[PDB]
Amino acid sequence: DQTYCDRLVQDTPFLTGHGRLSEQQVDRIILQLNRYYPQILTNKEAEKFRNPKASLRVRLCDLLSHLQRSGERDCQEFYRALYIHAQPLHSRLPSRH
Repeated sequence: DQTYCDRLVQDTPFLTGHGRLSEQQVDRIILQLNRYYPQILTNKEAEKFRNPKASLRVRLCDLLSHLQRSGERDCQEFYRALYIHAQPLHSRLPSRH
């Protein structure tokens, strides 16, 4: 009976571990969430989460917190984007097993 946002809360510590996602993967995930329908992130949000000056882990933490707070649609789309751009990691998520 887990919702997509339940899954995301469950998966967040795993997803944010160093090495798990690369900058290229996180950047493409952000683009995926901004460039299509539904538009999960605004352009300004997308720029903030891609900002090369902040550590990837901090940006990723902040993105996942943002999606958790934004509801089921946003959490679901994150999982679709993760499948597209980081499939091996997507297959290993705690919430799958």
